[PDB]
Amino acid sequence: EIRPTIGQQMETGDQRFGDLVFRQLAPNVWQHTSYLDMPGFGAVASNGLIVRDGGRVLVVDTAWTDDQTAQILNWIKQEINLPVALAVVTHAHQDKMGGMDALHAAGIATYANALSNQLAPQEGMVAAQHSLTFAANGWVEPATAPNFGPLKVFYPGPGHTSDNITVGIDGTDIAFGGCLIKDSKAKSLGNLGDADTEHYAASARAFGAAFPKASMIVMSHSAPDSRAAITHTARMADKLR
Ligand SMILES: CC1(C)S[C@H]([C@H](NC(=O)[C@H](N)c2ccccc2)C(=O)O)N[C@H]1C(=O)O
Ligand SMILES: [Zn+2]
Ligand SMILES: [Zn+2]
Repeated sequence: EIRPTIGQQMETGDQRFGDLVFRQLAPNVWQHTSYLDMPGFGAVASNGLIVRDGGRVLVVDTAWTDDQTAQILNWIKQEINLPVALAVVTHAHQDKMGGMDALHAAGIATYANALSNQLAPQEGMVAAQHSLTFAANGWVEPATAPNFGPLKVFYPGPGHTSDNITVGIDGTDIAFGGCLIKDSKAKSLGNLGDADTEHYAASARAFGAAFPKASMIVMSHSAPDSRAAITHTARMADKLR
């Protein structure tokens, strides 16, 4: 059993598949978890989502690596056996975009914030093949997110990074904060090296206001939590100003 140094542990309702862990969150939503083995430190878990939308599947975030991301695709093939229409990746760091080449090799259409695509080559990442753009209030421009089904993409403002985006799952009470949101018991906001410490608090609160009726908040490095993940993250971020 993988026991990560950073990230949630395995509990009841988790399926180990190869090097990854999968957890069903709703009838049509699963969390994927992959692990970066840091020598002398141990495993760092990172989470994304898999959403079934009728006869097709949608993915939020890659795993840390191409091979792990190919394992996500293998899990989808075994457990769902429907084609992946597209993936949305939530900023230009390894935990979220490290596996782009596996998605591209599989022929899956990839989407990211235009700014993530512009930053990708500066972050040792491969850009997504399509760029999302956003309104002044953070909502994605719908012409840039064709046929996204239940994925409702929201740019909350700079926080964990300047490019971080978030995703609500319409038809459910789930919203995904990626690395912007930390859980209600977290002591740290994680890596602030690329963060906007001035705007972080407002960006965390904007995510909450964008999906005001989401009761299950999914994030990169903890198990799904209540809305207290949002409010606690914002309270920690208030201390940065
Ligand atoms: C879990 C992290 C502290 S590391 C991860 C990310 N870092 C990477 O993906 C790096 N490539 C990395 C380098 C060394 C060890 C682990 C990750 C970041 O900088 O936001 N997201 C951070 C976070 O979400 O706070
Ligand atoms: Zn990051
Ligand atoms: Zn992260």
